[PDB]
Amino acid sequence: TRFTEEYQLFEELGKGSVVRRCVKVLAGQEYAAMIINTKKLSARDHQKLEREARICRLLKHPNIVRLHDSISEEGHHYLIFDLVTGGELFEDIVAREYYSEADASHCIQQILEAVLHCHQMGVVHRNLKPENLLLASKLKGAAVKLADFGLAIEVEGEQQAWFGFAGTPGYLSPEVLRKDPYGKPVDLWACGVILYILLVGYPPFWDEDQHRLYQQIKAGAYDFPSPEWDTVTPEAKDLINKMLTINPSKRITAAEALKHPWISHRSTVASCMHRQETVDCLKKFNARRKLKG
Amino acid sequence: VRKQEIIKVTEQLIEAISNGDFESYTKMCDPGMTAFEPEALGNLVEGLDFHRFYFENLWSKPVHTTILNPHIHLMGDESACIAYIRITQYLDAGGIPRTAQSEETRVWHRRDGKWQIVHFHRSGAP
Amino acid sequence: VRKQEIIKVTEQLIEAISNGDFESYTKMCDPGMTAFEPEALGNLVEGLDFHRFYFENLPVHTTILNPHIHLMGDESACIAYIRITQYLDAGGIPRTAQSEETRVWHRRDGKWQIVHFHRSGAP
Amino acid sequence: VRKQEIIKVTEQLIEAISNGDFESYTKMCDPGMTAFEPEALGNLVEGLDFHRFYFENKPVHTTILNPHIHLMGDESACIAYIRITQYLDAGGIPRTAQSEETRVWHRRDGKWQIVHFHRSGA
Amino acid sequence: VRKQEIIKVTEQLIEAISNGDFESYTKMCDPGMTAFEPEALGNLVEGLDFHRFYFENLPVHTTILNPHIHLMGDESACIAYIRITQYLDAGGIPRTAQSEETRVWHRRDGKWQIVHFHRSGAP
Amino acid sequence: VRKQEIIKVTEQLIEAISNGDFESYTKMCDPGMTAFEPEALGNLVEGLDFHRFYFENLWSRNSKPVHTTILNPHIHLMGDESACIAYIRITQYLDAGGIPRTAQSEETRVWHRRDGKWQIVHFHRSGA
Amino acid sequence: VRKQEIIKVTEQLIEAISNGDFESYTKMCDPGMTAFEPEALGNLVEGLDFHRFYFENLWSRNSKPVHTTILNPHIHLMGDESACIAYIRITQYLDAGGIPRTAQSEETRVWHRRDGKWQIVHFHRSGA
Amino acid sequence: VRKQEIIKVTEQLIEAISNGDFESYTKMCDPGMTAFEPEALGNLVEGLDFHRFYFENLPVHTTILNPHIHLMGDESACIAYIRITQYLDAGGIPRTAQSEETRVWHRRDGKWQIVHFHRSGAP
Amino acid sequence: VRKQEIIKVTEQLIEAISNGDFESYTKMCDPGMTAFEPEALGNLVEGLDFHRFYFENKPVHTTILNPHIHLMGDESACIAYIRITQYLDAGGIPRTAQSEETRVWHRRDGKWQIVHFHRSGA
Amino acid sequence: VRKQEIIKVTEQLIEAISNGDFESYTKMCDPGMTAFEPEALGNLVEGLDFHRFYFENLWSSKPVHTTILNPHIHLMGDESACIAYIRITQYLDAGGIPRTAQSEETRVWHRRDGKWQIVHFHRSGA
Amino acid sequence: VRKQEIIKVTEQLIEAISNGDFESYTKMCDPGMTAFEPEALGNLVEGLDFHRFYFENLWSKPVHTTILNPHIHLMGDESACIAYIRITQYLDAGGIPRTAQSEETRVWHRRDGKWQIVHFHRSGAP
Amino acid sequence: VRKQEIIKVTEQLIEAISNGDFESYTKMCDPGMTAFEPEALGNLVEGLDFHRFYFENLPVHTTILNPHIHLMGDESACIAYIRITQYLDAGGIPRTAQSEETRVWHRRDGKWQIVHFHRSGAP
Amino acid sequence: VRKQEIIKVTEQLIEAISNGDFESYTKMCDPGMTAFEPEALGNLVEGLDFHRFYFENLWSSKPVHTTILNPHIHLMGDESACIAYIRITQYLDAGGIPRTAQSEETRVWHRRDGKWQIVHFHRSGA
Repeated sequence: TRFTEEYQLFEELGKGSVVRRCVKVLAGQEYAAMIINTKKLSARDHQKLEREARICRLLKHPNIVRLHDSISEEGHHYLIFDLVTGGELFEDIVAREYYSEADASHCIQQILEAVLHCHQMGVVHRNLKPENLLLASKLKGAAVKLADFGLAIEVEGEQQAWFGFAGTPGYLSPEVLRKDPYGKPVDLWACGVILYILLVGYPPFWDEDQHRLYQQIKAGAYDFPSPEWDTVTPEAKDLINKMLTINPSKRITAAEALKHPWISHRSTVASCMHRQETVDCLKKFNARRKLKG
Repeated sequence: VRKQEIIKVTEQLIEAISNGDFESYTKMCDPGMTAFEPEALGNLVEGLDFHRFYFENLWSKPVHTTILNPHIHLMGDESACIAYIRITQYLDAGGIPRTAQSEETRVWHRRDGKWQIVHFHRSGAP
Repeated sequence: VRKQEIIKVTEQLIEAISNGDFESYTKMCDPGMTAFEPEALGNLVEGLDFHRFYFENLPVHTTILNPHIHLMGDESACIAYIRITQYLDAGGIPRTAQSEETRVWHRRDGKWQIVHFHRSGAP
Repeated sequence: VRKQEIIKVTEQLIEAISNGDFESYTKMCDPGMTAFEPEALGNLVEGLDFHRFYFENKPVHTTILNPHIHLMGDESACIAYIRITQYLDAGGIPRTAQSEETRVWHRRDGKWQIVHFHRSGA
Repeated sequence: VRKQEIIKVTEQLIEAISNGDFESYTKMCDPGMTAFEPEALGNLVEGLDFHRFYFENLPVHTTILNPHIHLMGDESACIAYIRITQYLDAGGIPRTAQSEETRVWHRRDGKWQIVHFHRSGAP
Repeated sequence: VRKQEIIKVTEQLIEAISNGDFESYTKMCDPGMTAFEPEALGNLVEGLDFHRFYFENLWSRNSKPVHTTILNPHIHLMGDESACIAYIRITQYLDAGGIPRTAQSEETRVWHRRDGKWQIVHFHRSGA
Repeated sequence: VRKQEIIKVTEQLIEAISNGDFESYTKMCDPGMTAFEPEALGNLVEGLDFHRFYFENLWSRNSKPVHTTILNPHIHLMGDESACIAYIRITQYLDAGGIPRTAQSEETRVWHRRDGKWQIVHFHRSGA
Repeated sequence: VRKQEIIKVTEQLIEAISNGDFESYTKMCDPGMTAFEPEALGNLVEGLDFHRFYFENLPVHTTILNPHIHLMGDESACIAYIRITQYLDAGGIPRTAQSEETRVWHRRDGKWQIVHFHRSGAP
Repeated sequence: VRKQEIIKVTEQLIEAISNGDFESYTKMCDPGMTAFEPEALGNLVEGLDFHRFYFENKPVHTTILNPHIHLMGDESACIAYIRITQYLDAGGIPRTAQSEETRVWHRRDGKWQIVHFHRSGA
Repeated sequence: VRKQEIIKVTEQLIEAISNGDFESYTKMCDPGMTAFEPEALGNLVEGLDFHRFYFENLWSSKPVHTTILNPHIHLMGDESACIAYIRITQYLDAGGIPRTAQSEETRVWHRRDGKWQIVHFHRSGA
Repeated sequence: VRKQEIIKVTEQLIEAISNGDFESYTKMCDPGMTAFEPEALGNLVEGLDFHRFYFENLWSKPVHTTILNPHIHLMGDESACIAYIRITQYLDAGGIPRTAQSEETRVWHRRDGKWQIVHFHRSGAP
Repeated sequence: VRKQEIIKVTEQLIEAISNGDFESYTKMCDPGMTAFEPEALGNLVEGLDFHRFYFENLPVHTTILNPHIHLMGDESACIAYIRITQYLDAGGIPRTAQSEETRVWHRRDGKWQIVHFHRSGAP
Repeated sequence: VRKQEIIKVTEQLIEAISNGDFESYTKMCDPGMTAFEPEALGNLVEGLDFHRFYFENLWSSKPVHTTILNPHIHLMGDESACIAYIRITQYLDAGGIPRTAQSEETRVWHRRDGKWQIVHFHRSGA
């Protein structure tokens, strides 16, 4: 009703509902509008609407898209968070001509920054993955921004519970595959599977039989296959072992992962050798997951 | 050539059920889909809300699915029907290898260039 | 309006089965008609040769509950329903049986015909 | 006082069933009467076309136990009771069956009629 | 007019059962409510004293099929439906159970209350 | 003496049942008599019409031999006008075919004297 | 009044059984009390030692919730010092697992007042 | 010495049963004879009143296996044996049934009489 | 009077069985004692070697019903009775079992002894 | 062409069994024919004496309809072949009451002196 | 050659049982013969008086007997033992063809130049 | 005197089975020994290869009832008996089992050996 | 000699199945192998994908002893053969408790390019 008058609509950004760029007429500014058709899934959907909209009203981080309002029209609903044109991150990185341990530490830092914020806000993302990681602009020094969805949740303090089975098979923690209560930690485990791809450009776990992929993910079976991992600082490999910890209670918190700087200090102290092969594999994986996923 | 497409979308459907991928399952199903199945206790259930329960709770034990003697009836360029026998080799609580048969009928309808199930009928053991 | 056409040819079908009229039943069925039914013992039978045995060899009241119809163009439809059957055994007592039925109709040369059907429950 | 009227139309109903009088039964039932019963195999049957078959088809004895009547205003009531039936099975041995019956009466055009009834057991 | 009005208090009943809130269930039931149910073992049990044991001692999904509402004036209604419940047994195996439910609602002082309940035939 | 009286009227009751004599059985039973028995399917029947069915159809037709045995009778006297007998009733009979069969039924008979005559106000049977 | 008295002592009996209180149950039962119940396997047990086993082992251990319902009580008064109650006993309980179960038992209690106090001289149970 | 003397009255007992002669059976049994048998349904029945029903209402072949005799002085004996009976059922089909029998004999006034009988577990 | 002696040696017998005292049981049984029992699977077992196995192998309650004693002279008797046993089955639910027992006592060397016993049921 | 030849002799076999013609059944079977069938109770039967009891008694006759489903033929040289299929029989028991029965059958054919003969056959669930 | 004699007398025995010829049966059996058989209910019976009942009462319906896999142990020139599987095709009350298996052991002893059964053991269905 | 020899070698056999001594069992059996037993599922097994599985892979009290012996010369015998077995299941309860056994012994080079044996009942 | 050759490849087959060696099992089987077995629930299975589930899961291992009874071989030319036999398996279930199972098996061998391969096999009661 109200989004009809104040706003003007322009090109689509993405689809799933449809994302589209708009600009507010009254105080001229761009945003990005989720157009959620009035056909969602009766109830299970409407519940996730208000959850996503609430969470995003709460999440205001410099590294996370912030919402503005959520308007309900007749045959549609609109959610207006912050706009971007940056391309995907795993897409920008391949375009880079110099990729080093120090660019990867610059990423996981901003990442852990969005994560920590919300973990302090009693909310867990549960779906952490390349898709969900984007670049503010293509402009230099553009920021990584976490994409708030939608299998998301509000925990009580540090209390662990069973929030049900959600997320992507590769990005799923064992505590969730074991069908045990969980919490903020299931987010840290994702980052760890993310960092590992953020170095060598292939994932730590995978199998075509998904029953098997899950077994690895429940068994913590990953290793640092030579040569590609030989040129990698043992600090890098250290963080990776701290996130990729099977027991969530022993798992490095997000607060802890920022202080230990194989990122901040290896930004200061780590390997910059441009690894062109990793970058290539990376790009390939990306295309595959786009078509396969 | 026209039947190979139905084979493709059907195998994708059975893969989504086997891997417990409910989102891909919802994409290949019409929102107003009807189903006769042994889990419905002789009742006709409408929508996907009834199958979600099986996707969440029931679905990492090794399971193998076999498709025997498919038959495809083409009814234009937008509607097709496929009927087949589905065998499932699995492991029970005791780890013993087991096998189950199931007769299945899938009614596909092409909407917006995308085949979707409008109705399906399963019989035999669940 | 079109749903009542499928319902009409379906009622004509059920009555053609109840009277034992294999002629009209053959006219309403495609020659390559496939069938799942308890009489086939989990197998898929093709043609009308399997159903002839019943018209030839075989006080009944049939009831249809909650018919749903899926139209897929102007030449394809699919109807699903519950079929209750009240009959008498040789013992003479009234018995009731339930069977869930699915019929797949296809218009060919301006006439609906069954291409495939799937029944569960009462054998 | 108005309980023996529900009992009266209920006794005329049961007697109409025992005599196989479809003519009176139709008068006592609304045309759009719904029914749950074992003969329906868990399905909800509407109308009287389903109950007709059971009128075309020796000594039996019926006993009604613990009748409870709920009065809802002056044009609607509901009676629930246990029905025991003693009969003979072909070989002639005496048998007995239990049923849990619920009748829902409504007064339209100055006449009580069953709008829906629910049965459990035999 | 009041069919949705009946569905409202029916849904509130379902919510009172799901949350285990026995007080709300007491507000929506007549003090002399009678109930036939499989847990009664064929006996006619009166009052909420029998259901109490379940509100003080109790992952599922419920589906309502073929709801029929009978409006009997401005103070009486009766709803009947089929309830299918999907649950996980002690084996952790998916199981499903069917019930046929009949609720008899009476209006007193501007509120709907259950005066009789009849379920069959699964607990 | 009173024990013998209660056994006498009890054996007269069982004798009226074995012969299908509904008149004598009616005279020995209170009009408001209640009953628990397997034929009642776990219900408490009141009166005599429920047993009348079995007197008219089953027990009136009996021309085959039937022999009843009362094992271990126990009598509780509760004043001058009340008594209670419990016993094991074993019935030797011939089935549909000519094969001898035996049935056991635990029986409790509650006797109350009104108008100078003992009458059953309640009985309870188990087994078939 | 007397009907209420018999229902009172009956509910006190069932209350003593539900709590496993063998002392109160002993006080409400005659020493020469006889019994028919499924636990006796068609036999007539006499005394209280047969029920003592269930008081000591089964009913003393119960910490789980148990709710008893007395359906359709019928009372026969037989003089000032005797009465007889019959009812349907429905028990809601929790089994070995945490699953609610229901049991039905037809019960006949024969009450006799001695020393100004009602006591059971005989009872009869059916069903399990 | 008396083992054959016990076998004699045992054989006379078998003959009294085979001929249906209830008088001879009465002469060979104590008036207060007790009996456990499957027809007693686990109850201890006293006297010949129970066996009477069988002597007034009754192609077979009987075999006695492993007879054991216990002589207990000059006035008491006890014989135990396995009895196998071959008969023709209502189907006209050959059937066989096993029983384990124990007879307790007492001497009074120069004659052996059954004071207790125990059979298991086929009629 | 001489019935409570049969009852006495019978109670010492049952108590010897419940305590698992093979030593006393052997004294109470003749060496050539014969037995019919369900554990024998319809066969006649002689001696005590067969009963030994059942002494090597918690709270149970035994009730003896309708004991009948036949006295045969002054050196032989026979007691028959019904034995009810309440126990607990692994899961701990109370159970009850019925048995029909017949003991045959004989006095040799001034001591009652079982020469043969017959059991039905459990 | 050869596959069809096997189909020919097989159809003649089924017709010979249905007609109760033991004469024609003998010609199409080797004198030392091997047999596994439920009528042999898990035993291996040699010869034609065993099936003669069924040719003489039962088949010598209410309406019966046979249906062959999913036939597969393996050709093993010029002189050897093997066919496997599902046999479904519709019949009537006592006062029909139409009934149906399934069996899984394997026939092993061998051409001896210019004539196909069964050397061994296997049946299940009949 | 020595085993063929045992085959002969054994086939004569089974022929006597099949034809219900009890006199020929008594000639081929020792008077003190012992037998374990399902009709004896796990008991050991001695003599021929126990089998006479089956010869008279039970034994004109067509019945066919098949002897599968005989094994003969020769123990001198006067004692032999044969063990075999016996199949029986018969007709029940409904006229339906039926079949029954039975494992049989026969212990032959040559007395006065004539083989006689001293003991036999049958198992399976009677 | 000779019967006790068969009984002796038979008791040595049963004890050789109870202890799991396949060596002495092999010495007491002919290499071409044939066997009928419930473990063979109605088939006839030859040699000792079938019985090795039990000595290798497999509180017991054995009792022998009514042994009968048939002597057929000075080099051949056959013993038949009832074998009762009192044991304990994994549940711990004492169980009893019956099996009728037939052993065929043949003296070869001055030593009795089993040529064939037939057991029925307990598997 | 040729009969013995069939026995050789058959024993190697049984040993390959027992050891859970799917590699050797693949060589001795035709890629389009036909199969009737109780694990297929009355259906005809083609290929080796179906038995792979049993090679991967179950057989990859407590003491098990196999016994072949009454083998019969039909030679049908130089390049074709068929063997039928009774397989008895002794094993242990959970906490044995030694168990035994019977099955009736038919193998159809065909020499292709100087190597015997199974083209079809049939199993009963397993």
